[PDB]
Amino acid sequence: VSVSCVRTYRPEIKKGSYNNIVVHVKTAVADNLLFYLGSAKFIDFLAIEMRKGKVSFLWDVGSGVGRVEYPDLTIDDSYWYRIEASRTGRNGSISVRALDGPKASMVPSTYHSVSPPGYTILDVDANAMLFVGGLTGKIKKADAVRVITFTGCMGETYFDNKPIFREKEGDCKGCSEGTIQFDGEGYALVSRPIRWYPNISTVMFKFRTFSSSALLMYLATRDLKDFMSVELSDGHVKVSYDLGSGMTSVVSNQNHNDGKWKAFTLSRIQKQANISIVDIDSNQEENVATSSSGNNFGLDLKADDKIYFGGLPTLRNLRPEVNVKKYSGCLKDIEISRTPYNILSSPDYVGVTKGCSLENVYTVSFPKPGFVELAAVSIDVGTEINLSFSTRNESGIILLGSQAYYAIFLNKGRLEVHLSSMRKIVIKPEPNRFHDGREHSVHVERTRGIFTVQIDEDRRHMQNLTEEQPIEVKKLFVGGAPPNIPAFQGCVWNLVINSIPMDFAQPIAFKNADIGRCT
Ligand SMILES: *[C@@H]1O[C@H](CO)[C@@H](O)[C@H](O)[C@H]1NC(C)=O
Ligand SMILES: *[C@@H]1O[C@H](CO)[C@@H](O)[C@H](O)[C@H]1NC(C)=O
Ligand SMILES: *[C@@H]1O[C@H](CO)[C@@H](O)[C@H](O)[C@H]1NC(C)=O
Ligand SMILES: *[C@@H]1O[C@H](CO)[C@@H](O)[C@H](O)[C@H]1NC(C)=O
Ligand SMILES: [Ca+2]
Ligand SMILES: [Ca+2]
Ligand SMILES: [Ca+2]
Repeated sequence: VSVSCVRTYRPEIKKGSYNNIVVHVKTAVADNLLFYLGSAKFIDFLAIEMRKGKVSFLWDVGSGVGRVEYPDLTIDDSYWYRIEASRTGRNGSISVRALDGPKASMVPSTYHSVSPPGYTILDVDANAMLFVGGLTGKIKKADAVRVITFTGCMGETYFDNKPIFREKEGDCKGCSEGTIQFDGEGYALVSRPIRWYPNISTVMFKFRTFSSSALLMYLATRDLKDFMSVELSDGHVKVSYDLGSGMTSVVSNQNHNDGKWKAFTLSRIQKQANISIVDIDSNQEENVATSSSGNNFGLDLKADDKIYFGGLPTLRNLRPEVNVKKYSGCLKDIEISRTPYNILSSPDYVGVTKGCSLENVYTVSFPKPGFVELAAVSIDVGTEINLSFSTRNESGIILLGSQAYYAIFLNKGRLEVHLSSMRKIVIKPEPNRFHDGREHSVHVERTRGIFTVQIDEDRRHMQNLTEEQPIEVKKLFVGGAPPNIPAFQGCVWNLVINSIPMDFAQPIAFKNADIGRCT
């Protein structure tokens, strides 16, 4: 990038019969001198310029001027363009490619023209001069060139298939995948795209989750007559919509909450709709189609109606057939009505984190004081408990069941373990703390008349428990639980009780649980 100032260079011509010049330009001015090559001894010259917004390549190899203009485009709208011209004897070509903008999707063509018959070599003396974006008074421009200034910014210049200041006159100077993760406590909105066309819908976004019941997307009119939703149902992707004449809904044959990225695509044309789910790695694709009932053809979403993702806020009204359960999982490449959206650019979303981190369903982590409720499990004679944790908060409950109860918890550095129906063990760390942010594995085994605990293979403590009746509880928790000791903060994983691995795929409840990884 270079604004304002003229940049002169001394070219190196390899083939006198061939020329190739590449320039990147960006301006709002209709007339400019983009490239120029000439010398003091010869009239010969090369030049790339614009007239009324059109790029023209002109030259004179000693027998008269040759000019070829690119008609397909006009480049004075401030987008970046790649202008490439070349010469073969008296034959010149011009080609323009827009790097961005509404023209960037065009297919760059190539027009040719020729200079008068005769000479064919680009003559130049020793002190040749190649100017970029303007002209220096050290050389007299060819009459054919009418404007010698340049208002804008120039890009990488290539001359004779090689990159390119001998003299710098003037004061020179330079010039949305949106991957997100929801953890069951957020939502996000997107205003309706102006490109929204009522009788044709187009929805795309990639998702990756372990959730079986969630809301992925929902939109509706103020009256609820017309709406559309995309949710997870038992792991399957389910689509529902009503255009005002009657609702319909399809559920995929396969479930897609395997932790892998999936590509979702909906295409509705009036009452008909094609849903497509693709496992991005294996490239396998599923296809399910459905049709709304009646005569209405449009999803008449209005100017002020919002489109939500991952969850919803509290709404006065809400379509009765949709599962609004907050979504836990990642999202990205959201596109609606041909319009891309980046939730992170949104100003009113809640409980969303940039990126994606989903490792397994046996790991959980708490950012803020939170908890995860698991199905009750009682400790009987012969029972074991194995888990791993890593917090930096001396005081925090790690495990807990519900008179009777059991618990593994850090206490001002100490790691208590309680059993009752009340005996308990308390290990004081030595040579290293527990809430030291690094891995730590606990082991607890209640046998006859005794119970044991052992952290990261050290002194397996012991304690009496002359009872045989199994200590049963009503609820089981990881991280903490609803009600006086501080909250737990770090992550717990690979929880095993009575030989059964305890996953967090779908907890009975939770609050501020970043299930799936150790943040
Ligand atoms: C100039 O070159 C192009 C391609 O190399 C060719 O299509 C065109 O006919 C040439 N001009 C003429 C007529 O010599
Ligand atoms: C659905 O897909 C079929 C091809 O599988 C196509 O012919 C039809 O036009 C599509 N209709 C839509 C986009 O609803
Ligand atoms: C969209 O569908 C409606 C029926 O719901 C129809 O009356 C209307 O003409 C369609 N829009 C157009 C003009 O394509
Ligand atoms: C727990 O640790 C976090 C940092 O991991 C800290 O911000 C917070 O204040 C701590 N909470 C308590 C109860 O000390
Ligand atoms: Ca010549
Ligand atoms: Ca309607
Ligand atoms: Ca309608």
